[PDB]
Amino acid sequence: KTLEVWIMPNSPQPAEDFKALVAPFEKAHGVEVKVTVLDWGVAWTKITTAATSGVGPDLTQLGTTWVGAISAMGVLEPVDDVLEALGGEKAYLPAVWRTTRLEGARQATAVPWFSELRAFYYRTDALKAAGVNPAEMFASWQGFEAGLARLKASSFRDPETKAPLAPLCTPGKNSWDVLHNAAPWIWGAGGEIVRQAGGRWQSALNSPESLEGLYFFLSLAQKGYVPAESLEKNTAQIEADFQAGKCAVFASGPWMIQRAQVPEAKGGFAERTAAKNLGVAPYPAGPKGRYTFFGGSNLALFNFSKNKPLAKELLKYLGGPEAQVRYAQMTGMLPALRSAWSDPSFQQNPLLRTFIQAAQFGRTYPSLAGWGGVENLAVQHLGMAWDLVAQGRLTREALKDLMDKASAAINQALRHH
Amino acid sequence: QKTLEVWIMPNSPQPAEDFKALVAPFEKAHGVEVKVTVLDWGVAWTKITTAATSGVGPDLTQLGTTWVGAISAMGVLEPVDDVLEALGGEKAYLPAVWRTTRLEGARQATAVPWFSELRAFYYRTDALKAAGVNPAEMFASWQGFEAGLARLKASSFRDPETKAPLAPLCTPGKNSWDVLHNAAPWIWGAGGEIVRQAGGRWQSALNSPESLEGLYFFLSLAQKGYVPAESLEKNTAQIEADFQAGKCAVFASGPWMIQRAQVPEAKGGFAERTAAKNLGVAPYPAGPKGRYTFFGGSNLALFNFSKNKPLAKELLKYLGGPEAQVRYAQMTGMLPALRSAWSDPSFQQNPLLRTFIQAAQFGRTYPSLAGWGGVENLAVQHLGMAWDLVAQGRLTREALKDLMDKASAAINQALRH
Ligand SMILES: OC[C@@H]1O[C@H](O)[C@H](O)[C@H](O)[C@@H]1O[C@@H]1O[C@H](CO)[C@@H](O[C@@H]2O[C@H](CO)[C@@H](O)[C@H](O)[C@H]2O)[C@H](O)[C@H]1O
Ligand SMILES: OC[C@H]1O[C@@H](O[C@H]2[C@H](O)[C@@H](O)[C@H](O[C@H]3[C@H](O)[C@@H](O)[C@@H](O)O[C@@H]3CO)O[C@@H]2CO)[C@H](O)[C@@H](O)[C@@H]1O
Ligand SMILES: [Cl-]
Ligand SMILES: [Cl-]
Ligand SMILES: [Cl-]
Ligand code: NA
Ligand code: NA
Repeated sequence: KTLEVWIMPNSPQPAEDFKALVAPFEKAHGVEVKVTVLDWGVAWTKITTAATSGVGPDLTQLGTTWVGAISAMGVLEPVDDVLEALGGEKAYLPAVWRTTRLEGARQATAVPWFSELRAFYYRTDALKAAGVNPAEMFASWQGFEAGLARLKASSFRDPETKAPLAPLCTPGKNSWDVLHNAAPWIWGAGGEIVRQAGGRWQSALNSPESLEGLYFFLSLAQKGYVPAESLEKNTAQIEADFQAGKCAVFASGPWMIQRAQVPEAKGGFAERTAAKNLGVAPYPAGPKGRYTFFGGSNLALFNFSKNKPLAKELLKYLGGPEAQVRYAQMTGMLPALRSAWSDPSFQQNPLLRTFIQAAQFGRTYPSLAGWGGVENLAVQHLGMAWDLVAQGRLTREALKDLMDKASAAINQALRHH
Repeated sequence: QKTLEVWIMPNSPQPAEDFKALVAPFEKAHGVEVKVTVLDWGVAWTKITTAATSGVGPDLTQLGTTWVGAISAMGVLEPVDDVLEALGGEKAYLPAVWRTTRLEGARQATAVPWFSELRAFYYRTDALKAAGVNPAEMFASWQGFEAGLARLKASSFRDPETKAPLAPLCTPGKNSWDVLHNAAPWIWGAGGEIVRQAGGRWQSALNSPESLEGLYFFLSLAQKGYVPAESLEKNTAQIEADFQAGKCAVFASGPWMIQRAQVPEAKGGFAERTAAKNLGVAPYPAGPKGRYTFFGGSNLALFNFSKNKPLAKELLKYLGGPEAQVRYAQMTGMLPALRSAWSDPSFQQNPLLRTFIQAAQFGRTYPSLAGWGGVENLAVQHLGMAWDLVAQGRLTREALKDLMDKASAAINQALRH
């Protein structure tokens, strides 16, 4: 008797780590859990195709921002019973509890698996040589720009590369992170990705404060703090650039702390200079508030599964205290189950404590039926904003026109695919 | 106790597991554990160059054929003339494959051929039949190719699973090395080239009249609405996933997709999908100056800082030899690099693969130059910006020329470095 699970690359050896996580469940129940790893860039295509075709795994990993969109298609088995078995609404942060369902829905369609939120990694060696105080650089937008300017002027060279470091690396194309990396600047300026306007969600990417935030962020590339090359790269490539010692600063989740402690052979970067000179700081406060992206992933059961009782036992296992701590140790993500955040393993990790204590500023998108389509279009149009910088064509007016077109396309996507 | 570390790219549906099965017989004969690390193609250049500059990495790495010169020129690869001699020397290989064993003009081979691949068009047999397109006409010539795309665009055919129309052609517009490899046959078919020898040096020819004429024809297919806007922000993996999901009638790929079509989703294929039961292959059409396709593959290279060179060379002889050659080509859907391994029935009896074997007559490679990794990164970056001109409605002959002038200045720095 057999289960199929789809996962995304959450750990350095994703399939191997997942098989080690579930080995105790397989021995307790005498069942094989098969796992298939889907890269984040293809995960939306494969999960939507399973949903429309009626053919797929028993369980899939679902990014928190996609839970509503797949739930709206009527293909997910309700999992209120599993959530109750794990201690109900009180066993979770309210933010995590909202990701268990499409907004407004009666029944939970996803079990919280892990949480993640964004902050700035920085080269402790690079900022000290530039004379940049991290606490000041990451406190405000003025501090953040002032720090990048000192990093740009610095004569510091990576000991291994013997070359200067880009002050800031950020992916300009492909990745969902093109949206998640823009969102804190939009939010900090008092903007948002979407707003409710008389019963209906619509794009707010072209609101005055959304344009102010987005323009500040884009203007960092325009000022030469982000290298032109970075504007054509995706998250994986920017990550690799940081590990290789080529960027002083970059935004990521808590998984990089875990990657920093594991050799290249096992998918980490423990051998690199960047791993030995690693700091973390939260997103700076904008003029209207202080925000970072908060998300993570849940687990969802397809209602066409031929193994629903067994699949629910797997959900209860993976969502429960033991598996929560073990998978968070293997991945460097945060447990989704509130109680596991206290575990000593997490408490005593200095860089991880910075992530945990930055949760205070965590914000996520509303859980809407349109949302996978919104992320695809957002990533495409923000990709074109980064192009305006690459081309030396970034003005207030060209960004406004571009986000008007993004907003028209997003409004379509909130209505239908 | 004896250990080897090997870096590979994702050549097969379950890359690490397939490689471990490939090397099991070697591990049992020699009492050695081979550890494999899988590097996505998008980060492979950064990781391999960082291993080269730092002097820390694996014993063996997979190297794309087009990178063998570039890593060799960094002084970091072990000569492997002894291994190539043991596998039968120059006569055991196609001349095009033998040129990928070394930096142009080098006395010593620095890589062992592992597998070969070349590009052709997959097409939906059902979509072309419904549109009234004769594949022999569509894939004969540039005019026939555009005429076929026009019928596909007009067709009222809908995918049985998606219930939606198919884009006539999908092609990746960003990130992937394939952005270059996909443009090369149009450049070559117009009588252009990526580089040329002038003043006793290699330089960009991407801004020659014929190179611009082939690139312009290619980009004009998106301008004419035969390629969806969405595709122009996607990488290879996402375009492949779109084809498997039933969203594209035509796309350019290698022979590995034949293998993926025969394996369920759970094992990394698409056997469940309509496209898998409606799969045709046709060669690149002849351009005005003749018929060309991209011919590449991957070789295996030994870092000259390896602590295990005798044992690593025994693994190279194994992986390069007749048994392992057929086995890995069966598991990946590539072609063996060793000419003699082409006789196996897995290749000779495969009717879609016959189309690739026949396309090898028109196969063309890039010169094995110092600096080629830089050329590909810069080509992909600038060709990414050419696809952006289409997305922005700014594609003109003079805008393409100005952009390829910028590409050519950047490329010439990389070839001189
Ligand atoms: O994401 C990997 C892709 O997924 C498919 O299902 C297959 O696994 C396949 O490997 C595919 O990626 C493309 O694979 C080809 C062949 O390995 C790559 O082509 C090589 O590119 C190198 C770098 O430019 C060249 O040196 C070499 O000659 C080519 O064979 C291509 O880059 C992948 O995107
Ligand atoms: O928007 C979809 C989904 O995104 C989730 O974040 C993902 C990012 O999309 C992804 O790019 C990032 O990828 C890294 C991976 O987890 C690590 O193993 C790393 O080493 O490799 C990848 C980068 O190359 O992961 C995050 C976290 O899973 C959001 O969490 C989610 O809310 C949202 O729905
Ligand atoms: Cl929002
Ligand atoms: Cl694997
Ligand atoms: Cl060429
Ligand atoms: Na693995
Ligand atoms: Na699919």
